[PDB]
Amino acid sequence: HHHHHGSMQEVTMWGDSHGVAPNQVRRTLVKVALSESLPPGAKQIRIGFSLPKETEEKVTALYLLVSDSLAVRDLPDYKGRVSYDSFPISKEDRTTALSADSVAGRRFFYLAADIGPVASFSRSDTLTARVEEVAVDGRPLPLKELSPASRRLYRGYEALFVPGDGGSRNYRIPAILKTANGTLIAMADRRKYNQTDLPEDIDIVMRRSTDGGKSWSDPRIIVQGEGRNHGFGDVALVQTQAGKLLMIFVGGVGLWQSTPDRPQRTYISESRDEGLTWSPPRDITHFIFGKDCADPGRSRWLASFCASGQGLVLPSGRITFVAAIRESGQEYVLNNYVLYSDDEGDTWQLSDCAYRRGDEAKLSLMPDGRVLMSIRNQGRQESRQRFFALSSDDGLTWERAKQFEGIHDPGCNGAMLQVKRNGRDQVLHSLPLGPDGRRDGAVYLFDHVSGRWSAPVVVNSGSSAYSDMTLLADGTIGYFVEEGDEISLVFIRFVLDDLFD
Repeated sequence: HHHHHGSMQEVTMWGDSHGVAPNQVRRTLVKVALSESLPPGAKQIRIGFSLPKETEEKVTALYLLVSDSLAVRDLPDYKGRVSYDSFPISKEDRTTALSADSVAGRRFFYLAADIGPVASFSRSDTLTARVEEVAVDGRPLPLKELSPASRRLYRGYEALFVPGDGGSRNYRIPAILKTANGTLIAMADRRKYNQTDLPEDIDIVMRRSTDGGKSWSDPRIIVQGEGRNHGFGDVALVQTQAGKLLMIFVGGVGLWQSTPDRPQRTYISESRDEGLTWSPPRDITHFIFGKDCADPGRSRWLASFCASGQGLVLPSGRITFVAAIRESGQEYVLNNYVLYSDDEGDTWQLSDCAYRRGDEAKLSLMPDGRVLMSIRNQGRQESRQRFFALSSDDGLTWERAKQFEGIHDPGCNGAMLQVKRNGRDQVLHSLPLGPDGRRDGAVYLFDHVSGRWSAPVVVNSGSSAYSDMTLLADGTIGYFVEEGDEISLVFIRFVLDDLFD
């Protein structure tokens, strides 16, 4: 019901549940939106709030931020693209007021905090606050609460690619690599004009860290899209046994538009200096499929792409990525084959078929030397579970491995890590929890000996999609995930006990 005796200002508020890390500045705890500007006759807005002792103990300062923009992420994540004023509050106070002139017509208010240096990082190590009152010239307004605040502390948490960064509207498709020397390489689709895939015009962008993810270089475009049907994306990364970094990606038309005579092409580029410089992209499509393929039985295949994220370099030195290949123009179906090189990338071959009606697939090395492959469930097949397969000949031949099944896949890319926990060999697997949607990015542990999956632990609640993972030299896990409906690519660091103990 809407009344007809004047204008009705409405107040909406959201508690924040993005992760945080020690020493971060101006982290949003609660956002408040007015439905309209303060009336011209207004003089002051007062905001009262609650903040428990445990959160107060973990912050060094509080602020009221005021912006003309209603932003999804912490305001410094937009690097000045969101303009805001910052009004300090003693961390002991529970109310604050601003003149209407200071507010200057703006509608969006952020209760924010500087995070202190300490944390235990346990599941219970979370920050919260609540806005309790919003009053204009002493008159309280009814508050519409849409979410509670709960920000979990992680050993590291940083949005590496945020919509607008560098002038790119959007970002998707995370890939992370740790080199033998400890360098971290983070790549992404720089989705410059919107969030859609090829044949849209897309670049590949990179950031590097030489201090374990504490700080990151300015983003660099390393492969520039040149127009619709001429973009590049879907990066996967390895480091070869010789030490060179190898990135594989696709470019051109979209997957379902690719044909044998006009393919969406697969390229590789290498770095011999920890990701500083990269070789001009080399087209390797002819090793895989299409009119230039020397295997006549693959010359009529239509499309191929390797799963974004990471490949796998075997102890022998064989370099592997799983391709998802379209063999027929009649159907929207893909089959998986391992794309591999035994000569440091000079030439490439295909395994026997690893999975029928597959999709983006990933490899990891079992403790006994076998290769485990994890296949995305496309089209809600069977019981909507993640699919698995095993190879005992270093990836040449495959058999379905139903014993690894037991986790739901809403239909999304994810990653695995082989880990040892309390003396047991286990596989960590990242996926959205769903169910049946891109929501709540989670990790699970599979115990090799019992054949049982753990309960999931949600790393990032809310909208969540592709994830990649790497082991850092000191045993911490780096988790690189698509957060939000308008995606930011976020790098989170934790140890397993932080999530499962």
